[PDB]
Amino acid sequence: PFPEGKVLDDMEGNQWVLGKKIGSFGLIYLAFPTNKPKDARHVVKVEYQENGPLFSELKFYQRVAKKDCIKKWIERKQLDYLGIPLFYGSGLTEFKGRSYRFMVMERLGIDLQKISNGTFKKSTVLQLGIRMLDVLEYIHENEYVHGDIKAANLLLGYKNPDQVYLADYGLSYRYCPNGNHKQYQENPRKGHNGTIEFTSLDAHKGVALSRRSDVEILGYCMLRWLCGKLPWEQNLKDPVAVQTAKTNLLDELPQSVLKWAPSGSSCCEIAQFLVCAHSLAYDEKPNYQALKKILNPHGIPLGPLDFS
Ligand SMILES: Nc1ncc(-c2ccc(S(N)(=O)=O)cc2)cc1-c1cc(F)c(O)c(F)c1
Repeated sequence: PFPEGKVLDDMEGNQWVLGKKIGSFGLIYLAFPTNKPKDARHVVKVEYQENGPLFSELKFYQRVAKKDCIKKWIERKQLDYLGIPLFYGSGLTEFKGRSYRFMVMERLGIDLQKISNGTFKKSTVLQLGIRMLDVLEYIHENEYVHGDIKAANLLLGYKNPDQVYLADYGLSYRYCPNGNHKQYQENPRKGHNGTIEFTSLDAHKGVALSRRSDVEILGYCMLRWLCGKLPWEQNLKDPVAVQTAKTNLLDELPQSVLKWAPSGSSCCEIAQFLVCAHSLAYDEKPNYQALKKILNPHGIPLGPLDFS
């Protein structure tokens, strides 16, 4: 890999020093700015090899993760925070005989899969959804969809673990380049992509991801976080079976969702959400404010995330 203490030059002038390799479509290191540098509050993602998939993810961060754009959006929407990892820059570095691409990103805490089976308090499941909706509205406005929401790609902040961040934009897609929404085409060859437990129906058919697909995956997530299981989990080996089960579930809403819930818990809000989500056309803009009203109907403001 790359040795500790290596100095990297971003394309905005800045210099960064590598830290410990904290695991790994690219390698992840802790990062320190040389200027006004204690504990690492930055992270570096470095390309695995020549001509890799970093480009996709790199493009997204450069295009939409800039702090300027975010701070402006937060003011316009009156939001407390927006769960996108801050992007500090990217550049080129030479290891051995060739150049490599690296990203510099805000440091984050632990992911949700590690925290909790995977069952959280209902209050928490709903808040996670509401937070994810804000992130989705913003990225969707910027012509991009995530495509892989799951517990593993939601991370708490390092400095503030009260706040949560959607991570891992590798499988992200530009659905609306330059205001031109993609056409609908089913492709069996480019089919069943993403995490099978939560991938959208459009993904099962090889249709290019559009905004609704993100909303659908979130609904699946929230159901799994609340119930601890999904109907299709028994037969993940057959992706087609999974598509069938997802179709069935949505075809028979809301009882299908309601029946799934374990005694003593309710999936009422989640069932409505999937109802609202499954109503959408391929090119339709989700009603983010209605979806958020669904997950927090009373209108009491959100409290701190609870992982007790
Ligand atoms: N921004 C981040 N901050 C912290 C970690 C991290 C924390 C703890 C641990 S660990 N094993 O618990 O020590 C490992 C990694 C990872 C990312 C991150 C890496 C990527 F490659 C992404 O694409 C991405 F969106 C996010």
